[PDB]
Amino acid sequence: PLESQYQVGPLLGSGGFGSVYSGIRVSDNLPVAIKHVEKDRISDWGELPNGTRVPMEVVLLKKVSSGFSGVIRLLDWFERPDSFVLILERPEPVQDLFDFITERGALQEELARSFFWQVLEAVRHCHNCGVLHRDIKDENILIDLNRGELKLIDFGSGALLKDTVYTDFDGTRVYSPPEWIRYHRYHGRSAAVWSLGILLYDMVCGDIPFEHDEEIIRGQVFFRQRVSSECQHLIRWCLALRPSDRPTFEEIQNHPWMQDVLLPQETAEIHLH
Ligand SMILES: c1ccc(Nc2c[nH]c3ncccc23)cc1
Repeated sequence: PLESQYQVGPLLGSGGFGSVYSGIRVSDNLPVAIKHVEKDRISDWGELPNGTRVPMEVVLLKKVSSGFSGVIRLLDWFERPDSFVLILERPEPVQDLFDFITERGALQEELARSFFWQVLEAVRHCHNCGVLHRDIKDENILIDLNRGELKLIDFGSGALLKDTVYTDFDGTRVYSPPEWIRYHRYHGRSAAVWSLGILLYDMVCGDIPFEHDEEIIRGQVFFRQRVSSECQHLIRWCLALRPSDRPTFEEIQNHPWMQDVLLPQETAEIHLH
């Protein structure tokens, strides 16, 4: 019965993603996020199997919701005359990885390893579901502070996964691969692995490695913090200039630096509590 299934709390944030509100599902008191996007402001449109015109974001979110919990799940959506309203899961207490790094600086490698591992599992889930995120960065990762579990958010720059070339990109430039910069061409998986190398450097160094196009294209990685040789190796592998020189997800997860990861709860007990 209408939107009246939800009680609206404080605004959490607004930007290119729309305006996102804290809220509660009235029926079972479940914490939710309520995201409003103006129709006039949506660029990418898709279609539901049912045969309904929706934002591509809804299509992607629908394809990745299910048992696995590495992605923030879409629970419901509504169409208003001038906007779409999306009902998403809300961990509590929560902090996004960007704010976590801002507050705590470079992460100890054991913590970075646990977080990176969970991000890998989430991205693998997306790809298994036929979805490319295209905007993997610390701002799009939430930490369930109590369970030590990470969750991917914001599929508004996403696309269906395909094996052919992409020639369009609307994600974050400083996380985008040299092939995008030089040629306006990339393939989904190798571009994702590039963004994961930027994210891993970000975790262990406290900031992203590249600010300018020239630095991305040069691809030379300098460490500003003490970082193990194994971790540096993995980062530099993910950041190979030639897309085909980058590791697959299997290769990343089998890397020496990724061995003996902590469980989420263990991570929380050691690093978050
Ligand atoms: C696009 C889609 C969703 C979000 N935020 C959130 C979903 N769930 C949340 N829970 C806490 C804080 C923020 C969010 C941001 C951009």
